[PDB]
Amino acid sequence: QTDEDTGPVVDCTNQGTNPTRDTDIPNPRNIGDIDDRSCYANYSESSILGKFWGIYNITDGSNHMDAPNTLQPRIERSLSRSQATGAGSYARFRGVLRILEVGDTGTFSSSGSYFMQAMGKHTGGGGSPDPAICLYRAHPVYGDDGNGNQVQVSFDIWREQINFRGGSGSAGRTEVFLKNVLKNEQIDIELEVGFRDDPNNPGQTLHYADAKIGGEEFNWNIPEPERGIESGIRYGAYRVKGGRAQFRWANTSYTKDEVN
Ligand SMILES: C[C@@H]1O[C@@H](O)[C@H](O)[C@H](OS(=O)(=O)O)[C@H]1O[C@@H]1O[C@H](C(=O)O)[C@@H](O[C@@H]2O[C@@H](C)[C@H](O[C@@H]3OC(C(=O)O)=C[C@H](O)[C@H]3O)[C@@H](OS(=O)(=O)O)[C@H]2O)[C@H](O)[C@H]1O
Ligand SMILES: [Ca+2]
Repeated sequence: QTDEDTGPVVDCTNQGTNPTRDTDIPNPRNIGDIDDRSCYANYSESSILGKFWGIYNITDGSNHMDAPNTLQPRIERSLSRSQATGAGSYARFRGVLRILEVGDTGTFSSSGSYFMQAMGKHTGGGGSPDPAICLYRAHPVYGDDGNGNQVQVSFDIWREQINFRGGSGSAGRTEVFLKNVLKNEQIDIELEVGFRDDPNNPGQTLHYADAKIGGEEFNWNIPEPERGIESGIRYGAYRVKGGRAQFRWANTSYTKDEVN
């Protein structure tokens, strides 16, 4: 059984030209509020591999909601942010991911697509008014299909992370490789963003974004814990500067705790 889009890559389709960002189906199984900024597809679900999957498909140039030539297309769900900075504060997302395709431009720095991200505002200015903290970006790995064609067969997952609050661009962010996953392989995902007691320090605090991907932990401390005011997560599909991205999410859960 299959839920993969295989037709030509186009910018918009009727079935995906939603009138508002909050266009959703009745009773979605994925948790969180829909934020649909792509006219290629809408959120929908499929029943396969013994699970119910939310379907996040976006294509290059399909953002009919943001002002043109600004932000990339996306279909995401946003989760209530943890608006506290005490140790023990966290946002915790869990789910099962399938990757079927990501964007590709032929150059690493503009290739790949995000399936989740950690974000949170900070004091003191710097960057955009709703700044990213780090995003989890999947890049294509090609191989043969069995008939002499190069196609996406696996995906290198990298973390695009801030060097400093609100950082963007070559100077503002660094890319860290995490691990490879196979096309259509079911991957357990956990992402927890939060504040904890700093051991190397007293009564100071660390702001972290710790992921578990297919059983392996990738932990990371956010720069300048003291400037951050909240922890937030979004997931789905975001960024496709060439071609198409297709993410599948099953059994999503979200918890948070706010501790001062
Ligand atoms: C800032 C956004 O943050 C998140 O939301 C998300 O990761 C997003 O990624 S995205 O979905 O792929 O878009 C981030 O968006 C990128 O933000 C960059 C930014 O800092 O605003 C954008 O880069 C800026 O603009 C670039 C054009 C510039 O790159 C130089 O400029 C030109 C050009 O005008 O011809 C081309 C080349 O990009 C490069 O020569 C960036 O400069 S830098 O060299 O990287 O430091 C930067 O000014 C980026 O386009 C957004 O996608
Ligand atoms: Ca849509």
